[PDB]
Amino acid sequence: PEMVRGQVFDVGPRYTNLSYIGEGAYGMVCSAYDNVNKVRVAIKKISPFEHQTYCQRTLREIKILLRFRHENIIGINDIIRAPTIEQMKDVYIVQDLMETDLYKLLKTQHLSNDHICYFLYQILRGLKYIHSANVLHRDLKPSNLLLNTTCDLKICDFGLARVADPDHDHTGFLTEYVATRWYRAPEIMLNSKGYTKSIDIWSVGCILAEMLSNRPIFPGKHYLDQLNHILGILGSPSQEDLNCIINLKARNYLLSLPHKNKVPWNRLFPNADSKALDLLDKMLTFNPHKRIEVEQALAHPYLEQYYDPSDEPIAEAPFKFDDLPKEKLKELIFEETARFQPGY
Ligand SMILES: Fc1ccc(-c2n[nH]cc2-c2ccnc(NC3CCCCC3)c2)cc1
Repeated sequence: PEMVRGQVFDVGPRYTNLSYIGEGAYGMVCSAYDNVNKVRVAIKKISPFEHQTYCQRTLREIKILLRFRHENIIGINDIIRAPTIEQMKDVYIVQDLMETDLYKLLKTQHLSNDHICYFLYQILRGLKYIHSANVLHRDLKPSNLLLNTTCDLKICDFGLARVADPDHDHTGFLTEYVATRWYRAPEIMLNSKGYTKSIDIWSVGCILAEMLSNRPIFPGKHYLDQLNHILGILGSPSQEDLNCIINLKARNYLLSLPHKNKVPWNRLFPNADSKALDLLDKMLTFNPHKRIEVEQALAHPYLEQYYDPSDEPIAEAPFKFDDLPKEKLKELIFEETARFQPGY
């Protein structure tokens, strides 16, 4: 068994000549040579069986990625694990090797209007498929968008993904959230559990603003600082948008704030394409009921060069699935990864 940075990485005999890439969500990532397909691949090592929540995120992600099949969503090529549940301690996930992610790219590269337009198109095309399967990603951000050498973009990390549940979205003021703060919709800090499609559209709008200036638009440092960042640009919500917030604590918090006027998008982004700013405005709409949907965003004049609904596929059926013990979860992980074992 090959060793990498002091730890075991046994993916052989199919995968050889390992190179350390870094650390993933819950393990080590290496590039390797796939001796069957004769290409270099990405291999993530995961060890989640001692913790129930790590078991839940692993199972969730494996189930979703194995059912999804889309050019703008990372696929699983192979899964390596022991032949028995008793011998299984680690799981190796094999994926296409990508050149970079949008986070790394935005830290050192200025993006042309053509690249921003193409990247946005691919994000929304991938998001249309996810949403068609009644799934919410819930953690869209530049580090969850992978890019190959020809700028093909793939959405990754479905660890926090859920089946859409708009009837059970309501919650109290200051309800704790798990997703990355800078890309959280304003309703999450007010009265939403993030169970509706509109929360992903907000994250995509944040990503678009970031592609325009190479800086997060709302880099809140904490829960309510995040809201102050949003309202400092969008301005105070209207009476109509407040009336949609029934929870007294959330509504009265917004009422207690001094009036803030809107900062025009063309002043924040003077070099941006005017059509890109019109779409940005519609994605970064405070009211989630008025926020643009994924299919309307795809049909926006900014993406006219790419828009083709016949070439923007949807899922063949909606997706359907944590209060389950880790022993049952290890067993479910073992069963989900069975198709990749030799005798299949
Ligand atoms: F910096 C990292 C480290 C790990 C990942 C990662 N976590 N889980 C899967 C991958 C992954 C998948 C496909 N290709 C890559 N390769 C490159 C992406 C970042 C730049 C060099 C490696 C990583 C991404 C960025």
